[PDB]
Amino acid sequence: GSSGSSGVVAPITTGYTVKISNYGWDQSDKFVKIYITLTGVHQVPTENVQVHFTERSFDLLVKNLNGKSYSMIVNNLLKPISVEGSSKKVKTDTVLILCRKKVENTRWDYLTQVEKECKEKSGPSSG
Repeated sequence: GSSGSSGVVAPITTGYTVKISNYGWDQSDKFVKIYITLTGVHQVPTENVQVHFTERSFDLLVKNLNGKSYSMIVNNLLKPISVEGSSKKVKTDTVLILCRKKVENTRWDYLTQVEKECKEKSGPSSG
């Protein structure tokens, strides 16, 4: 084998992505799911939507959207989640992010720990 050759110029095509600051999320004694408002995400292919689930985090990318691209990643989750079990969904002008609950019957005071920590600055940290 081993055979190929080509070279063409490529103009300014996409690249940058929007940062999803405001995003709705909810948790229930069973599983975790997030709901973001993205008009067009229900029109874009699953190829433009790249999301990866982890043990305590989850990344979600969104390219080619409403005349732009959006990105959403969460690092440090109050509680762990099941990747294999974790799944992603897309609703009308909305993106769903099903995150399996590593342990059911649990409450999430905050999507992530960061918020918590910050939120709870002067508290019973030690002990």
